[PDB]
Amino acid sequence: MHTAEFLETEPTEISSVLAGGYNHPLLRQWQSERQLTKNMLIFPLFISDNPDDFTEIDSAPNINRIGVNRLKDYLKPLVAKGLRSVILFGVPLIPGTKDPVGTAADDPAGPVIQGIRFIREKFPELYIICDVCLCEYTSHGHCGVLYDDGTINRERSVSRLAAVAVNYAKAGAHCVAPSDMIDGRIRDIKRGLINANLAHKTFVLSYAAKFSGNLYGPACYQLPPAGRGLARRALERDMSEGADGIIVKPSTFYLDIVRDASEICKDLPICAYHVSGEYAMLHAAAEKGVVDLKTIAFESHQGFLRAGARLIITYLAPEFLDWLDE
Amino acid sequence: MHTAEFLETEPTEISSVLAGGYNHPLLRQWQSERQLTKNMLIFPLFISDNPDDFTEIDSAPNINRIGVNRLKDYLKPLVAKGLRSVILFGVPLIPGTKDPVGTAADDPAGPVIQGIRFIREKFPELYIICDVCLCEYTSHGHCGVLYDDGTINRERSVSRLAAVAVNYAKAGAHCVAPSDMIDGRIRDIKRGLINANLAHKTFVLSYAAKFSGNLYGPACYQLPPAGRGLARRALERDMSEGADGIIVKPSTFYLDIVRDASEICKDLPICAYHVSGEYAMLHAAAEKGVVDLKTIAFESHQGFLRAGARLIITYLAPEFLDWLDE
Amino acid sequence: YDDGTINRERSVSRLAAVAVNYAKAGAHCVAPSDMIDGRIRDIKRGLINANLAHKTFVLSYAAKFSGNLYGPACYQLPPAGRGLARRALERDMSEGADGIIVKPSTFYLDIVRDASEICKDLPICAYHVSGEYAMLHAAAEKGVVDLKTIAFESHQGFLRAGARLIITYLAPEFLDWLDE
Amino acid sequence: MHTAEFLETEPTEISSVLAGGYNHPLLRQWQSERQLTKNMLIFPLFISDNPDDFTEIDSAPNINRIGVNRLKDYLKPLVAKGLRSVILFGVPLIPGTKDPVGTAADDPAGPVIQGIRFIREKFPELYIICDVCLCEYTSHGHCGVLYDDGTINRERSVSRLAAVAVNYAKAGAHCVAPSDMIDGRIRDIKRGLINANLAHKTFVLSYAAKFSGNLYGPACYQLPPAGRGLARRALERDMSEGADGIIVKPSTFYLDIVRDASEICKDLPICAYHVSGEYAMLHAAAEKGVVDLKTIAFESHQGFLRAGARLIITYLAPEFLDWLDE
Ligand SMILES: [Zn+2]
Ligand SMILES: [Zn+2]
Ligand SMILES: [Zn+2]
Ligand SMILES: [Zn+2]
Ligand SMILES: [Zn+2]
Ligand SMILES: [Zn+2]
Repeated sequence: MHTAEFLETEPTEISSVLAGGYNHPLLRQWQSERQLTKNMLIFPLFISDNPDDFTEIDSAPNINRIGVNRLKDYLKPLVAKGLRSVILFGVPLIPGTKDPVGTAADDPAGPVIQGIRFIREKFPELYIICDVCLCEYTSHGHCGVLYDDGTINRERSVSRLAAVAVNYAKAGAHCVAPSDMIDGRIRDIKRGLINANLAHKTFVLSYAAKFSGNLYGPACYQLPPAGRGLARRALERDMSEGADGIIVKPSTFYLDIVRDASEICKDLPICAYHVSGEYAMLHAAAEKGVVDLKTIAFESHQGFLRAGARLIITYLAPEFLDWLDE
Repeated sequence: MHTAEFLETEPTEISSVLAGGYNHPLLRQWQSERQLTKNMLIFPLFISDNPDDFTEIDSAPNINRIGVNRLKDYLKPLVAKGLRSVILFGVPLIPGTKDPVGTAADDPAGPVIQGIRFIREKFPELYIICDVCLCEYTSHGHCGVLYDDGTINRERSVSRLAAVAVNYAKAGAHCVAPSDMIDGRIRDIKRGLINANLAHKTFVLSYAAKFSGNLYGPACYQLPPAGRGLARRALERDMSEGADGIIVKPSTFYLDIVRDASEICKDLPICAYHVSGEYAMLHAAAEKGVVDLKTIAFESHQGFLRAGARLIITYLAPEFLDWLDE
Repeated sequence: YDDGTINRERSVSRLAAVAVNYAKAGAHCVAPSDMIDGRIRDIKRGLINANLAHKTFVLSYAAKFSGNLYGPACYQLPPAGRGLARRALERDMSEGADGIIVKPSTFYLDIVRDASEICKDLPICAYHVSGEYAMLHAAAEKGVVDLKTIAFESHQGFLRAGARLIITYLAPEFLDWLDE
Repeated sequence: MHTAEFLETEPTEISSVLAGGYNHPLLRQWQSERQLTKNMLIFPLFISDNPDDFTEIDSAPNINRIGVNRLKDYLKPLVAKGLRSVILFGVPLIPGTKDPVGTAADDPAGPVIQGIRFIREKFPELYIICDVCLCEYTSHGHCGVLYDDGTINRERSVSRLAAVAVNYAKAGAHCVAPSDMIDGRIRDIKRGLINANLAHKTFVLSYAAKFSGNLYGPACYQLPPAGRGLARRALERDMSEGADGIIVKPSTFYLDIVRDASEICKDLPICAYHVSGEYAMLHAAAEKGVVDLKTIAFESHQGFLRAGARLIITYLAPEFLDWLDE
């Protein structure tokens, strides 16, 4: 009858023995290239035209569309818990603001520039980052100024984006993150900051590698998912043009790209961006009990760190600010 | 009143212009390091003790636990559609088979060895891969032979695993995939195949980098998620010990690791493993409409390819065998 | 040896035993600091034979230099010995070390940087030596510098140089300061 | 009872044997990438407005603030003992010289330019290096020309620094060492020397990596201690902009940085700068008997050499000029 067979083997080779390196819970921390701190997280903020706003957005999120009047009660618990940075997204709702040139982009009385002025007065501890694009301010909804019924007009889009970027910095934003993906915008935004004498105090956080996908919502310059060479050339371009830091978006599905950015842009801080759709997919899976949210969030976020990122833009900051306390 | 500002800029630099490289749908295929073919997919198969079985497993899957008697109706549509490989997982259910030495592992009349004998007679076109471990055959459920109430006994586990591996090859399995993660098993399995004169015809598909996570089920040698250095040393060990191919599991959350394996193990075929929990998380998200399954499956699977893999073990093969037809 | 040098064979054979005995008594990790050629291999082999290899982290003092940092005033690299330090780092990893130590640290930051590239996949550890610790304290009391200030600078230096672990006599303090 | 245990071991491997390489005192010299010569040391000199000066400064030093009238008796013993280079630091004391534009910086009758004229007449053997900055000549004490109650005005500071640098060279200084840390100063100083036809005879010794710390005194552009990527990009910038040599300051606490500069700037002479605070900390420790000064000075200074430097700016030159004799 069937009996357990045991082949004979040679003595163990030391080169085969890796196990003494990870056997204790502590050795598991010892084994990581970098550990998750609270000053690494960056919380996205969606500021509304309506100063009293605080409207729930939806997918699987727990994120809102707040207004300058509710902004102080929302950032207080966060700041006290250790939050050190936020990235600003303006959401102009008033019936007659959006246009073909994204005019409302640097509107001194828009959500963003008013979000900046409020934060720097009530939370001078917070590092202000601002997303730079025209998608949310143009009537068409594209990332830049279009040509008559066609493609994006590179020259006008960039020239426009440089202005918005310099205006946020002039209003007090410590950092501008351009997310248009339009060729050469980093150079013009950097040159514009230089001419505006704000280059030495505004960190240009480039979304160097922003891919298109089904991670933004079920269903303009944007790398195709298989585009690794373009992503690498875009990383290198953006650093040569002046970027002081780089962003990879999405992150979990593009970990190899963050690893590439970690070698191409070795001397610059890399940032991973946990996209709404990834966040909303972790939440869903969680509720369907396919996985445990806290468990899948630490795994996913340690992945950014392991892949090479030292900064993470995520909608899970509120939570993490809790969990890292533990 | 607020008017759109447009900074003045210098002429465009050619080095900033990448866009001519991705503007047409075709250029998006042109831009990929490698494209998804049907002979790249590997379908996992769970073979039951009960020869008539065909029991639905559950998370979000559409995968079953079939028996030798239903195996022909299940692989027919698949094989005709282009499926070229399968990886065998035996599931011994009979009330008195599991034990401390995983005796039933190479049981000539077990699910696996009978799954091999059936396939090689009804589908001699199919490439047979077999997972090699003792977790599913030991009373304790661990990946190897334990010590009296303690850790895993390296020597006995490996000596046991080498035997199971040589027995599957002797039964006709073209490839053995060891997934124990036990130090030096690749060497003993390779030596054992050599002594059994089966080394020149059995491809050792090593699960070189198998991390522990919440991707196997909501909630033994296994790399910790942040363990990049261990993963790299394990990749290099396994190739020096004889692996002919490598597997990274999970895949989507470990794309940077597949990218590392693509450089450490450059001359060997890399394989990504879309884990049950990732599969079950794509399905969930899909049904909650956070994303479109087909869309999120192509994105995720092209990610393996972009990250460096040329083979993919996924539960989405049935589907892909359809989609690639289109 | 009788009135002479160190007897490699007996020293190593002896050191392997001590190392396996600490592990058998419950020590999670053994750090060999003799600097004697091949001890890592025998200590690793001995742990293997004692079935304790998979649970004992061998933290090798791969690069231990001789200096005036141990006390005012046997295998030990000479301060200018960079090539030996690099070959010793590589030897110790091939022989089984799971982690590496560089001692001293502040005066050997370039060596920790070298270990960070030679031993890239292994945890590097810096060792703030008694004499460095005692020199930071002295300087402090003479007001040449501010202890907390010079301790963060020096210890961030280990981190910047490549270390992810630090053996220091300033832990009590740091356990306070990082709270802040 | 407890008896000495001796495990049995295998024969020694040759790859384990390094000891035959360092067993004799001579082999310890043989083992160094480079040895300390006297023409490697650079002695800092602090020249006072008061021509008869010779005021002891204090920390732990033995360095003074001399004046042109005492300069000949001070450099004589040094020069005869082998000193070949000095770096000039002007110290304007007269009650109404310092201002917002560092006007006195290139004052033809200031300490520096008069220190240059004196040395080139009494010691034409000496290589004259001059520190280039405005900190010691501006009323504010900052490294450059400020903006109205704010940050440093890049454009005016650099434009000013280029002039000072060209004026020292025009007065006879063989080398200018800019220590402001202001972005792009090397390029303007190099361009200015070119336009002044002095580029082919003035060595630009850039303080490429100057970090801020508690090593200058118990307690403007300056890299933060953990800033390795910035230090590396600054090293590369400065060489592309024209630096002929590089300086890393401080040195002992930044040995890894000198090692990085040794690879980034491989074809250029690297220089370590033993800072006042390090010098003053070696002296203190010495007097408290924590260590032996001569012993700790050779160790520390051989460290610069091992780390990659071929030049050392230190306050221990007088001593070394003695010790190397032995
Ligand atoms: Zn946009
Ligand atoms: Zn669009
Ligand atoms: Zn298993
Ligand atoms: Zn287990
Ligand atoms: Zn200065
Ligand atoms: Zn200052």
